[PDB]
Amino acid sequence: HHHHLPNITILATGGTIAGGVENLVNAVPQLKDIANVKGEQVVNIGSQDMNDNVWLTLAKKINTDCDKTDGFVITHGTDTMEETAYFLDLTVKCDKPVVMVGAMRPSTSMSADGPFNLYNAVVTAADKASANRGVLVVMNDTVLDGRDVTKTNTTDVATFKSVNYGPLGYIHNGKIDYQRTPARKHTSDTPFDVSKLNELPKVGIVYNYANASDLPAKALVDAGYDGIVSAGVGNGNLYKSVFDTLATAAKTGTAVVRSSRVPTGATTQDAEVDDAKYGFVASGTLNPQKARVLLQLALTQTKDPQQIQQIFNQY
Amino acid sequence: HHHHLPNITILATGGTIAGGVENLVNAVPQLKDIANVKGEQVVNIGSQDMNDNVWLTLAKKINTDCDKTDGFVITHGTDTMEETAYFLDLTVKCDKPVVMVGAMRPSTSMSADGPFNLYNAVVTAADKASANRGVLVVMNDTVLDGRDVTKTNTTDVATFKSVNYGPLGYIHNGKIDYQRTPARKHTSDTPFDVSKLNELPKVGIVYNYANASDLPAKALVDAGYDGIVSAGVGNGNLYKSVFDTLATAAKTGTAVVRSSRVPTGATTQDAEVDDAKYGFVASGTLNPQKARVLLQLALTQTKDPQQIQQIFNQY
Amino acid sequence: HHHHLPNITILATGGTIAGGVENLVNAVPQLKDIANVKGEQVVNIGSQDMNDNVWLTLAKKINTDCDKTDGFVITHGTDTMEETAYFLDLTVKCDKPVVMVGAMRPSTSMSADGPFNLYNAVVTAADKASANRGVLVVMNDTVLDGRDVTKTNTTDVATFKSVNYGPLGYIHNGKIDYQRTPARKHTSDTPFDVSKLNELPKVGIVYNYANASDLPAKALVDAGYDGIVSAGVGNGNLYKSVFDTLATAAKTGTAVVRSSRVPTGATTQDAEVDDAKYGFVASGTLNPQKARVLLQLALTQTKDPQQIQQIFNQY
Amino acid sequence: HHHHLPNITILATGGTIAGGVENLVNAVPQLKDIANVKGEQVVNIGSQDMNDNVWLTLAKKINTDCDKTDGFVITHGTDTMEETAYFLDLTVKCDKPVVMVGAMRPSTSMSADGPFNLYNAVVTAADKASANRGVLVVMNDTVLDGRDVTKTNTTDVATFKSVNYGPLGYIHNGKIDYQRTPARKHTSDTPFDVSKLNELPKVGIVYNYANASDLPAKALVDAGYDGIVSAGVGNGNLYKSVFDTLATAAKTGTAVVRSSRVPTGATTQDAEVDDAKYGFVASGTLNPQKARVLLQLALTQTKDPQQIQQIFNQY
Repeated sequence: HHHHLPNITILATGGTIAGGVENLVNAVPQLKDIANVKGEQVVNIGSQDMNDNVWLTLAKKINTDCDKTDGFVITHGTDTMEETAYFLDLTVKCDKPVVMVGAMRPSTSMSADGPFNLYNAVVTAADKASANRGVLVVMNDTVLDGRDVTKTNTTDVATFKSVNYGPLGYIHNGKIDYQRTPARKHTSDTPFDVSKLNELPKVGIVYNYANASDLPAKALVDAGYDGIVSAGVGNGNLYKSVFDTLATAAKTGTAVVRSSRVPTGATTQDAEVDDAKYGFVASGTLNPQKARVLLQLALTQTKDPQQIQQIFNQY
Repeated sequence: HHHHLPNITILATGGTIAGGVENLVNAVPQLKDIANVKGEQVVNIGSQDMNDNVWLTLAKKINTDCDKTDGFVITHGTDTMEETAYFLDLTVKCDKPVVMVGAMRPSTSMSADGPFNLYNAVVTAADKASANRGVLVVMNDTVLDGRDVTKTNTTDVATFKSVNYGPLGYIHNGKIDYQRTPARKHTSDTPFDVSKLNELPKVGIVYNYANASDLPAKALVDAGYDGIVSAGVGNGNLYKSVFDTLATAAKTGTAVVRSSRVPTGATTQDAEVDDAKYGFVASGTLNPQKARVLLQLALTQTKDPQQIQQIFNQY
Repeated sequence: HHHHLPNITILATGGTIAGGVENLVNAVPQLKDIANVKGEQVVNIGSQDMNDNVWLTLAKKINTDCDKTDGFVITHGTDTMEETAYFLDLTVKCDKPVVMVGAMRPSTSMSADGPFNLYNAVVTAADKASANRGVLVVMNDTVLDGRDVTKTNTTDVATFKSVNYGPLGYIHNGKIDYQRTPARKHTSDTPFDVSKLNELPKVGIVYNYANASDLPAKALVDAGYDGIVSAGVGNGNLYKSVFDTLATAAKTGTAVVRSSRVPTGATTQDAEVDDAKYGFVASGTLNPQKARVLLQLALTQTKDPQQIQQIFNQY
Repeated sequence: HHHHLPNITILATGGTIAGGVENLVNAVPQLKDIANVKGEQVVNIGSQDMNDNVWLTLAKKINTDCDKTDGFVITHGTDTMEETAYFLDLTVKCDKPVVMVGAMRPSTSMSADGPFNLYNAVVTAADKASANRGVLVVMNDTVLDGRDVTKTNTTDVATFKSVNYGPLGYIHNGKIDYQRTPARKHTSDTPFDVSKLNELPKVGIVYNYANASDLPAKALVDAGYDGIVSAGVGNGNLYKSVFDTLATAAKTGTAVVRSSRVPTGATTQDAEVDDAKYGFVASGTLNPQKARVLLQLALTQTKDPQQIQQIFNQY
């Protein structure tokens, strides 16, 4: 028995997080002890410039290249890693671990976090126990589900947290103790199939706050947007002028999801917004940016609010 | 020596939080043991409909009626209580405690939180030790500064937290142990004087996220808005199309503040956005809705970015 | 079809949490809308006086009375609710929901939390979706697993949190959205059978801190204790004098578990304590009081350290 | 004007946190850009072996060497850094910044945190704005007061948090934005003078939990201990057998402080323990290990419970 190591594929979307993509193994020599790593640059953007085209590219590349590898690590900027992770959570049909990883400090800074995050992302992708848990994010010693994971602090290396349901597992000395898995349907259990798409439905986000102008919302309407996500106040409430515009849009063919600017907690049914009455959809624990991801994919399949709510209740 | 009680004024902005405003003392009989309470309905709105006119009304009423009372408790909806609290923090010149209070459960529900929150808000307003600390929010046994306080959860009675610098004090058996006070200048130490205003500068908020449309921003520009606040990704980064529109607006007379959709942590100077170069202002720990409050008031005094940054560094 | 309600049994261990046990339904009339409630006083203690005899009594009563009811709610003091919940998690063989509930404010105080907590505990016990999740604690709108749940604050109504892995579900308008379940084996999947015991193995807890005396530990040894749990510093380290006494006890027939005074995070293997070498057991995420529960039950089955570690790796 | 740098003194208590003490400047070359660093090894222990003698040594060395330097950084193990920081907070009379720093990962590990923590500790010690704030801990980009700071997680680099009152400031690009300072009296404003002591009063900690044995407590009594700190359940309650022993000890010349095993929140007066009646002292937000520090120093000045409570109300 040759003691052989998993084949792990690193897909890079941006700059390096340790220190080019072919060189990652010399940046972090301990990688060669836990996997056989192949690197490919897919794109080279800053994740604040993340977009629908890169999401389609990643989902098709992983889906196409699933047989060629034992698992995937995606290097991504931290700003939108929580959006890409959820998109891939819903669209990846490969049944091998996909793990996203980033760094909150530059690779050339004192105590750069990139290198060890990358080690732990590879450990996670290599661990047969990581399978069947959806698309993961690995940051600061912790394995996080792609649905709940979010950036909680602007600068902290410990910023990534599953703020509503907690992490799946912690990583110590290259081993994971998993104690949870996401109940919401992901990966091969969703009907979201993007293999044949080169665009996604147009979904935009508007913010609520005292004195909020109806103009951003009206611009998305006037633009024909397929859906709008409201970053509501409190339990997904809307400023009277925004509510008026969205209530009109919902009765004239625009899908409307009520989310919350509030960083934890569900936008529920049965609070101060009669959703049945307005044709609205409640986002549950999906924050605006995540709610947008699911609304875009819900729109690839249905324009019916009652069917979108069911999708927001299951994924 | 007649053992006399402080005179406390309750200003109501909405529905009751215990159970009309004249009746609050029968809703919470223990009030009569700690103060002499007078109630006045100032407005009756849901706080998701909160606006510039109500803020002007409250600041002038407190400023005008300062001599008539020992302190103020304002009953307010939870959705925008963190915006009103910061506006009053910057605009109140009365040197007597102003405390804001709300309820996360209806007054008629099981275990309604309104009644005890109201008791604790009155205790806080009555406590000579509460003076000189700015405008406060009292929720869930805790005294919170108006600057840092925010709603962290959609439904939890413990939702209000000073997420960056912590609470000022905790409330047990009608006494407060204060261990902190806000360092940022407030109340009588700000130059913000609204006594003679009946409108505020037009300031709107745009959200960043993958594939973000430039259309909301362009609508605020086309509308002549005095300022725009960016709910950035990560450390106040902007999606390339939003950045393009805001960079143009900043060089053509629109004040632009970079904040973060990220619920804790500063939007700093000296990260990936050269603010000097674009004429932008970094919001620091001010979240978008709070950053809007300070930008509106900064605009009552100056249109100069470098002077707005100094204001964002001091208040 | 008569629309019939579940039969729910309330077992009381102490004073009332709403407002005697037969009267709970008049204290909270909305109960009659979701269940048929029967009350029994099992004991009447304050939970700071909680002990092995009450744990045996509850596990046998639930195990014996499983067929007679659709589920159980146990009213318990908050101080040790996290210990009883874990003991019942490991020892209950009934496959019907057992939910523990308490109150952080007296039933006669303003905004008493007891009543709604009790409503939500009954909702949880009634919900067929609550089955197969182990023994639960329901506090502040949240369903918590008995293993991870702990009291994080001395006075806050939101004190109960699953600080390492998060809650199982949130409770809104009498419905639960479950998104997690505990992976560690519980209830019918443990070998812990207490049906025929009237005592438990003697297990005590010692605290680490600078200058810590070896005398508490030596008193537990001199007393013949079957095991000792160390409330370690950091990653389950011990003060040199405590370590000396425990290292001696471990080689002379005393089971020794290293836990942490640190309120989150695992006491891991492979840090600064060679456990193999000392015959010690690492507690993982079990805090001292929880680690004691599992060590006591591990000792009903085995005295072998290597077998106790396996038990601490599986339950 | 030669642009000169502050003189900063590093006092080491253990192994290196970057990579001997004279070599720290080559381990972290950016130090030479912000200070003139001198290193001295005072002791070389692991902080789980921290003790009264090292505390006396550090307080006298800083007090004696105050004139010789612009500020101090102390390298310390993380396990007991929160105890030493509070002892120095109460005993240091130097009016120059003393900052404590540690590392949660070994200096030779991937992404070792030591180096940047050390940079930030020096920045903090160098910053004239750091003066008059007490003894500080600097970890993970954050400036923390010595009183409230505690280790919240066993392994996380972000473990150090001021869990009750928040941090004093955050550190970005070598600058601090301070927004708070501790209200409790520290450093030169305490009467604790240890200049002439070579021992401290004997103070031990006992843990509460279901079925807790009275034997640890009895061993501390039988040993003549000057005080005992109770790691209570909930709001500093005690298991009936522990309470009996402590109630006896308090009436026979042993100082007894009720703290809480609960990791946040005050052990209050006026809950379920009549402190006046038992001659007990409530620890407030002081956790057991911190409460021990203040009780030991309170005992250098007074044996009177009512005077110890006043000390626990002011420091």
